[PDB]
Amino acid sequence: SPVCLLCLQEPGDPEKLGEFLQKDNLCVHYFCLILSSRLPQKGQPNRGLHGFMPEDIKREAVRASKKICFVCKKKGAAIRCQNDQCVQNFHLPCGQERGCLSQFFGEYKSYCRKHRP
Ligand SMILES: [Zn+2]
Ligand SMILES: [Zn+2]
Ligand SMILES: [Zn+2]
Repeated sequence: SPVCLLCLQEPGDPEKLGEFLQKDNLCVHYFCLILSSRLPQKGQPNRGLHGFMPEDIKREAVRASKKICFVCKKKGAAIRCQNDQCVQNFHLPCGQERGCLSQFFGEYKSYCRKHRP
C-alpha cells in the first residue's frame, strides 16, 4: 500500500492533501510537496515533480526524519509552524486534525492553531 514520503500516510483525501503523485521512484501528496517548509523548487515545470526535484524531496524527507510531529509523536514531520517563536512541527494530515492552517500562496506557510494569523 503506497505511502507519501513526507507525511508517511496513504493517499487519503485529495481535497485536503492534494493528488497522490508517483514519479521518479517517489510517492508524495501534492500538498505535502508545496507546503513542506524547507523544500526547494529548482526544476523547470516539466522536470521532477512539477519542478520539485527528487534529490531535494529526499533530502527534505531526511531533514524531517529528525523532527517529531506534535500530534502523533512520530518522526518525519516536514511542516513547521511559521510563527517565528514557535517550534511545533507536524505531518500535514496530522495538523489538519488539530486545526493547523495552511496557506496556498507566497511562501506557502502553515501555522499551528495558536498561531493562525
Ligand atoms: Zn503526504
Ligand atoms: Zn503526525
Ligand atoms: Zn505555532
